[PDB]
Amino acid sequence: PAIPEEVWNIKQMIKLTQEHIEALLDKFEHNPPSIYLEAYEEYTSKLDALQQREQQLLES
Repeated sequence: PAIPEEVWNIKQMIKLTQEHIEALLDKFEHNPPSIYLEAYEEYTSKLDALQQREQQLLES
């Protein structure tokens, strides 16, 4: 309708990504493995990707 359904779907992916990021952080503890830190960077990047796609859809 007025709001593209894709905005709502991105908002859902954003929340799943934040939850995933929180689960990642919930497994940090002294010298945490590079594989965790790299995943953290991957999902924060994915978060920035979703947010730009959303702000770009919001040219209403």
